[PDB]
Amino acid sequence: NMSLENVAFNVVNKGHFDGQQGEVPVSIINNTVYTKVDGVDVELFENKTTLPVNVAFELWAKRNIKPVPEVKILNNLGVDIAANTVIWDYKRDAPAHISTIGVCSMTDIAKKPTETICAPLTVFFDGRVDGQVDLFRNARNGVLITEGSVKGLQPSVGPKQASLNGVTLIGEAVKTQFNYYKKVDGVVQQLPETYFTQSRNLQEFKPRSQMEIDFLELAMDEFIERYKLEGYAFEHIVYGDFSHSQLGGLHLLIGLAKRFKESPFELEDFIPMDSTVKNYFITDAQTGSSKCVCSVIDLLLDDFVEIIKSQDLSVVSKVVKVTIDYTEISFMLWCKDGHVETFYPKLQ
Amino acid sequence: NMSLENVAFNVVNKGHFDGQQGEVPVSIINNTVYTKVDGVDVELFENKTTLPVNVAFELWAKRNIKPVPEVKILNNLGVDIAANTVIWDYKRDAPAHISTIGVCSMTDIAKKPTETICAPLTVFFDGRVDGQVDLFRNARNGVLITEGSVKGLQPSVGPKQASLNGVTLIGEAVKTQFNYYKKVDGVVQQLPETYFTQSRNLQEFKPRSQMEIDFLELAMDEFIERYKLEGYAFEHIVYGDFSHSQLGGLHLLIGLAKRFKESPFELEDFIPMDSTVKNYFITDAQTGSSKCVCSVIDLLLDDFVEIIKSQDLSVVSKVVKVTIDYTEISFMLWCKDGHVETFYPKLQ
Amino acid sequence: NMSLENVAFNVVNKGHFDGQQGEVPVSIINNTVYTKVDGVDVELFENKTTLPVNVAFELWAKRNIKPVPEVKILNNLGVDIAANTVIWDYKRDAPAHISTIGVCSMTDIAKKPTETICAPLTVFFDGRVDGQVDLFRNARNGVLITEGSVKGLQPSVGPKQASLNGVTLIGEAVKTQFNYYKKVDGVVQQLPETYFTQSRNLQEFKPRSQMEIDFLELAMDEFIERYKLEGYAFEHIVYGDFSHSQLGGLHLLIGLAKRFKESPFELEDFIPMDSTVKNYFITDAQTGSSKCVCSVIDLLLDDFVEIIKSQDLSVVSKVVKVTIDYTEISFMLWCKDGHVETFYPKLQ
Amino acid sequence: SLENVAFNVVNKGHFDGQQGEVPVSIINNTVYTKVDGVDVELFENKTTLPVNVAFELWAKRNIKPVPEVKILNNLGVDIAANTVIWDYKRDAPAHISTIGVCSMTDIAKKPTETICAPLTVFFDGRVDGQVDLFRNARNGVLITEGSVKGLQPSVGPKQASLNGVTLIGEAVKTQFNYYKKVDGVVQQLPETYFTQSRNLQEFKPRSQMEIDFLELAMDEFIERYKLEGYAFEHIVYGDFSHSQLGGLHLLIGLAKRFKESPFELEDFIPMDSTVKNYFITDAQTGSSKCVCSVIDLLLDDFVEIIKSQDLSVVSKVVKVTIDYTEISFMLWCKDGHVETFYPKLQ
Amino acid sequence: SLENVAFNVVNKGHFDGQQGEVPVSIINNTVYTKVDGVDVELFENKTTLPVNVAFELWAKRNIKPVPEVKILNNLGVDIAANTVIWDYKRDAPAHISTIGVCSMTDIAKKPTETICAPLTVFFDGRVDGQVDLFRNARNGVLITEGSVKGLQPSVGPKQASLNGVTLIGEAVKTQFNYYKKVDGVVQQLPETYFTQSRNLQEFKPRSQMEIDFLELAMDEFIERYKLEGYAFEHIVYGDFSHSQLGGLHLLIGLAKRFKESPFELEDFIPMDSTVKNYFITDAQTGSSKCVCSVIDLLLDDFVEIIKSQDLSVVSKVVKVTIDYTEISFMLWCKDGHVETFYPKLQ
Repeated sequence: NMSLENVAFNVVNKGHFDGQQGEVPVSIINNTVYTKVDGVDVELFENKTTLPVNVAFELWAKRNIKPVPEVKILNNLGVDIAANTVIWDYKRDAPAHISTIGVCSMTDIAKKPTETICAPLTVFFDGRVDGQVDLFRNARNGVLITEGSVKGLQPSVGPKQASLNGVTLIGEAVKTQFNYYKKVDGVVQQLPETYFTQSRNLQEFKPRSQMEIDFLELAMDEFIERYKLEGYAFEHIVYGDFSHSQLGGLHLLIGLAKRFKESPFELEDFIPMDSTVKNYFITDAQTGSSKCVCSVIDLLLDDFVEIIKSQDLSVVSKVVKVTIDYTEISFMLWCKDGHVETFYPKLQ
Repeated sequence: NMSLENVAFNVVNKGHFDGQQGEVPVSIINNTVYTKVDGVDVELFENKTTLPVNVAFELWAKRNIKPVPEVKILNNLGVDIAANTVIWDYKRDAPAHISTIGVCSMTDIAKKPTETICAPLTVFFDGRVDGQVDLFRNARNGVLITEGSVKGLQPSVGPKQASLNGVTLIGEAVKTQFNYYKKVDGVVQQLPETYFTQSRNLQEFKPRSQMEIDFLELAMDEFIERYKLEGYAFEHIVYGDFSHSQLGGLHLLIGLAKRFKESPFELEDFIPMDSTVKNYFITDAQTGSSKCVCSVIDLLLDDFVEIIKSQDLSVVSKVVKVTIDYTEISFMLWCKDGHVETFYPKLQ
Repeated sequence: NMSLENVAFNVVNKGHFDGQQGEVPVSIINNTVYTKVDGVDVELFENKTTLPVNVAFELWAKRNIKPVPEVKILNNLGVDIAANTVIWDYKRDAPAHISTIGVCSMTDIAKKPTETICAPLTVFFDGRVDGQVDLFRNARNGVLITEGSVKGLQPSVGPKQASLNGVTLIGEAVKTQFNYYKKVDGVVQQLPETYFTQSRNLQEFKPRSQMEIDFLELAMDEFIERYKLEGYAFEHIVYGDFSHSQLGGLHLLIGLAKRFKESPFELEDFIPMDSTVKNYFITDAQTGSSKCVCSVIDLLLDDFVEIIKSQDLSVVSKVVKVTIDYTEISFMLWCKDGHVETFYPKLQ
Repeated sequence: SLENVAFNVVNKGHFDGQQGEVPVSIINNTVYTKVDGVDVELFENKTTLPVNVAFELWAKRNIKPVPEVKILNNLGVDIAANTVIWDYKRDAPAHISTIGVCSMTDIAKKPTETICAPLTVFFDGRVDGQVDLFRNARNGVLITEGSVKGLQPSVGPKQASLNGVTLIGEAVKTQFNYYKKVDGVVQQLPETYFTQSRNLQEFKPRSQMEIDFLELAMDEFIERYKLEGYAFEHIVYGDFSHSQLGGLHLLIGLAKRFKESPFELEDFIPMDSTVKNYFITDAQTGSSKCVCSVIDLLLDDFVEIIKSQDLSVVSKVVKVTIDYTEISFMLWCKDGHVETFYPKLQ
Repeated sequence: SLENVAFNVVNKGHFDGQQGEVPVSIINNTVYTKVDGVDVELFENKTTLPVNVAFELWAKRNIKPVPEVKILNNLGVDIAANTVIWDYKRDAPAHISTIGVCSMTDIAKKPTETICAPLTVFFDGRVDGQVDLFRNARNGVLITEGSVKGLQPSVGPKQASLNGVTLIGEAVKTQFNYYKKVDGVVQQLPETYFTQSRNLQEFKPRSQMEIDFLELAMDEFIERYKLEGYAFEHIVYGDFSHSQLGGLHLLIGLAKRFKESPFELEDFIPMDSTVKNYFITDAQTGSSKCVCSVIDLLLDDFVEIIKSQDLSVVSKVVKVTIDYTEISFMLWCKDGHVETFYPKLQ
């Protein structure tokens, strides 16, 4: 249904689909959509997805252009589909969900989230859309986000940052912190206490606490002495060991950011997707130290200190469970003689 | 005609087509041209155009490697085809024109611009090529560029910058400023007074006037006080307003360049092509302010001041026509109580 | 043989092929390999080679993840194939060799380098692999690298740098300097005296000698006066001449690096491959000077001075042979009145 | 694995669960394998699925007599239980998802999982345990060779599809009993006709009436079977005298014309359906028609259908249950005689 | 050049060494050229090679009667000397590399180069100088129309492939002498049978026995040629009475059944080979079989083969030299009579 030429018209004139009338000439060659501008063809969209080119073009045009939760948050909450919108996964350059509800005729399994097939699925609801809060109250399974209080529902304060057109940010002119609600089989769930990843990047890293400021500005020996971190293997775990062929430690993003400022290195994101834990194939250019799988997580340094200082160090090795981004993340804790040897996360 | 293997030989040995004899083995897989170098295949060209891979490879090899006018200039003058050359559009990674004249057997509609089919078309002529000035005198419709005076023809001084192998620059070892001539139906046209875009880029921005130097170095309140810009909404139009979810103003490239130095942001070039006005989907990373369609133009700040100060501000809204790059650009001027509210261009 | 799904399992869980048991769902669309992660497909590998997508995916997964000689070194030594490993050419994003030995059922011409078909081929042997040194002693034609002495074989000290996962580096936590051995028709060859290219890059250039430090920090006139280089055309050859439309000289990478720090320019690598000499289509953005084929080599400045000062300057033009990276590189030497006019390499 | 699937295809003609591996190359939408140094094509992907996925599904297709896709479609079948029904009309799987067949297309390992409740799962009573799975399924369709205790059966058509070959089994059984459940409730399947599923070239009659139609002429056939006033020639034999081709809606009529004068049929919707639409062009006269609905009913059944109609109305929609689905016919009458009577596109 | 190759195809039907150029467009895996402003398809790449490469090889294919690919395969031929043998069964070159043919696929310009020593190069004695190149080759295969001085010949089959057409030449010579060298030593080619290379539809008998098989009935044919106890009907004619199709392993038997009742054959390994395997489904009865090995031997030769067997063993593997390769047959016997006797997949 709808129109391919009408979708391209909206993209050309409005930057995205805005429900406007009009058509433009369109050519589809390989996995690329073109339109003719004064006799010559101009590329509008390159299909990087597993869907037909014309279908993925329509879903990307109809993506949500407002601050939406990051895909890793939606995945950890078990979101299967969105209600009358499309969450675009910029990490994968693809839709975050397979099917849609009242968006595209090819991908629509339904037009309204109240249809029968939507009941077993966990539908994502947006409180900023009028009526979707009540649609969440009638839905069997679903997740809801709001900017304020919901009557008769205890909220869960989500992370400070959100994704706007692929840009993860803490909004100042727009609000990016949401209240989270979840229902399973009609039962409003009580979401657990959780840490949140900071979703920062290695090059444009910015500290968000005084402890992180001291980590980047001060030397390691004096930073450990100031915050009293003797015996926790912070040198190994955070800053990493580059003295051997096998790179030791380096599992906190703030550690990678500090090293990258001083010495560049290569990171192969062999599982390119949005996930709470990221695995990388790292190769240090200065020393040559490397490691095939290096689990990295972007926790606030103050939060990581709280986690490492709240563990029992009497066992040589065990699995530690930490609730991060509403999901249970497994950490491997290695100790000897009462002090920490290493402490790294694992990917699912 | 000609030879695919001979074209690849010239590219390998001369960096482009130089009319040399010789052949090399060639493989064509998908939209990519390969050649064998000591037993293994090396990629020579990736077809990003709407033409067959072997044809686009030949046209790119036969591109003009001398300073040529930017495609937006040729488009605004209504150029349909070039005479015995290929203008490569690096913005689109494709030929600037559909057909050719005496270049490629597949794309040739003629071998000489004096053929019958060339008369209704606007053929681009290069005065630096011997004989093409006189070919322009006999052509019905055409555009001519020269480095010096043409006998019996009043010239139009074009922009200072030109495109050399995709690099827009003001030449110092080579000349990039041309004289422009246009004929329509055998009648030598008189080209109008026009401003010229500066064709600069956001990251490598360089000021070309003392006013632009003061804009980047001084604060906004003192820059407006120095050049006496009270009531023209220069804060809104040039520097932009990031206090709300909808990004306000920011339509001059020099404004984007100043902000990018201080705070990064995202620009989605959803119509990737060379045009006098560029539309972008912008998202500010620091504040979260955004706008789907933000028309941006790269005018010299002194020229923009002359335009904004030469308008009647008695009407709340009207369309203002400004001749830029030999084309009529429509601006929307918003005023209230005798002062400027906003003033932004529109794209065609 | 083996399993596509098992190869993808190793990549997901181990970052590369590690010989582990397990399978994951795999989709192959166009030239791209995908796997399903919680209902959605994630791209694992984009085939940029001339081989079938599933085959190239297996070879890239089974690439050698240890410091290996650069492909240009292996090519100059005439290496045709590797013994029970895959050397990945990151310059071409493709295998360095067409066939394999005991790696992939589709590309295997043999399982052991002692098979009959391996005798005429020059097989690369790794002394760090147990038993491959003796396999080199029994092989007819082959090349061997070791970290230490080989009994009854005089070694050739190779370059200081090696390629680790595509990163060329001088290892500090790992050893990157090897001893080289070559046999032709069962006869252990005596490798000649050779210079070695530094394999540095233009942006992250780092000086490796006091002379190179003085070149970057001091002005040209005083650098030539300090090291007494009058009459060798070092200004032309190294720093380049940008005063004319044809760019003069600039054939040493250290010269390009110094200019790029001060003024950016464009380099078109029209033969993207690993070779001792690299040809580029250069365009200077500041001046507009350009050249279609500009041979560039990355020699230590001290070594280049030794070469230019060890030539006879009585002839206007001649071909000079220099042994670099174990291969004979042809240089063109131009002189007049006893002084050097220019001196540039040529590509094969 | 991909190499194991290709092994079974080479050695067993299909996936047979045997262990083994062969080298595989995937280029374009085609699967190749090396036989003495050269590549041999094993499968050309004509589906909308990835090449390796569709290859695995085609290898795991059901090689036993299965109901024709038009039957499963008319019954609302959405998925199959631990098997793949291959749509040879489309060179593609008859269903999007699978149950315990392929890791890429599986929505579940077993049909009793909660994700399979709102879907109408197809069950094969010839496989052990599938009858009981049909009893525990919320929505489903079941075929059996014999009776199921307590269930009121519905006798299916005589023919079935075997490796894309529609046939009435003689060394095998092709007629099944049909059962359907909706929202956990067994539904009474309606009394229906069945299409004969014959083809143009190899058309063969299946009744003395169909033998008389082919051997005799219309004027004698209309008199012997008393078909005056029903426009049987226009509807079945067709009219080629004008620019627009008139009538011709029974496949037996197309077969009679084809042996005499050839014509072209463009199956512009290439799929298995009870009513097929074609763009027909007669090579001898030039008469044509863009949309010509054709159905392969036994001529005796069509005679029974047309004669039970009320010929006192100029036009009315006649709903006939064929292949378990309601087929709408357009009936035009005038002065007590039939003008035309044709089916409509489903 | 690419444009020169396309010139020869248009003007000469193949590459003929003529000079000239025509404009060429390469899209998908297809080669096009402009004829009066519009593109005409010249070649659709069905191979695993790049489109421009496979096009050049197909244009330079050998247009003379050449041995069938199954013959060259059974002799271990790896490459051809200054020619291209086109495998029409696969729509692809019969060999991966070339010698002095195409710059992209050439491993050498001349077969006497050192890289060609371990490979079995195919030599054509009809080309000047190739016989002497065979003498100097370490591994090779040679065909000639006459005798070569000093070499013990091996008479090849009567038929050959001409532009993909297998025929017994009448205006041309299709029977050659064969020679083989291994490690520089001439090898004695074994005494062998030859397949007839006939097809299903255009099947024609080549002996009075094959004429009697088609005209007469089995009971009379078995008596006239004294084939009692050899299960000749089960093996040749086949059994359609059960779910699994029984026997049917001689192509002449398939031809007899096909003219009576049609059946479907899925060539799931589409290549030229002495023994072909098919997934067969009979349209009338429904009897089928996933892997049915078929071979096109002269019926007189098969009678000679089956009668020389020892019928006192329940099961044993019988190796028969056919098309210069050892074909393994499965022989099942009981109580002195043959149960079945079928070839196996190569």
